[PDB]
Amino acid sequence: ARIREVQGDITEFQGDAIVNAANNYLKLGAGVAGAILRKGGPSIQEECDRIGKIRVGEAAVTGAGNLPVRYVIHAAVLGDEPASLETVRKATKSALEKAVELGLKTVAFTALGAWVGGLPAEAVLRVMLEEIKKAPDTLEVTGVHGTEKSAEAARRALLEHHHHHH
Ligand SMILES: [Cl-]
Ligand code: NA
Ligand code: NA
Repeated sequence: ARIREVQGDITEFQGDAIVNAANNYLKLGAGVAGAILRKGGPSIQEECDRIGKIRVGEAAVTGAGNLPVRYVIHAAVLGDEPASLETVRKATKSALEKAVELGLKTVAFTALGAWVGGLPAEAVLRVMLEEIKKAPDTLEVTGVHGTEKSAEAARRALLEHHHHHH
């Protein structure tokens, strides 16, 4: 695709949809995911109840409640099975396919939060980048970080990718 790394509150992201690290149970929990449920409303989590449960590595889509976005894409990285880079690579790949299917234009990823979870951050970020760059250019993606520092670190990675890809 085409990604832009920034520091912000994804619940403030104006666009079509936001993407968040999830557990295949689709049960919204800690950190920013909670902000989502907080800003969005009971609609989000309840949509998940109805949807049911999925497979780690896959993603599911719900409304965004009050959020400025139309949808919330839930990439499953842990749950019935332990999380891992391939669990991230896959989950991330599905999240994108979801948006494509929905024919979306703008989508933001929560950055490295519930995406790491014990794994090497520098690694997660990279496998996550690569997948995003494989996504259709009809997609304008934004990597939103809580902290400006990580925002640069992503920019540093994003640059390393563009370098060895001529
Ligand atoms: Cl695995
Ligand atoms: Na979380
Ligand atoms: Na909304």
